[PDB]
Amino acid sequence: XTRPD
Repeated sequence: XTRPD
Protein backbone atom coordinates (compact mmCIF):
# COMPACT_ATOMS: atom_id res chain seq x y z
CA UNK A 1 0.00 0.00 0.00
CA THR A 2 3.05 2.28 0.30
CA ARG A 3 4.24 2.09 -3.33
CA PRO A 4 1.54 1.61 -6.00
CA ASP A 5 4.21 2.68 -8.51
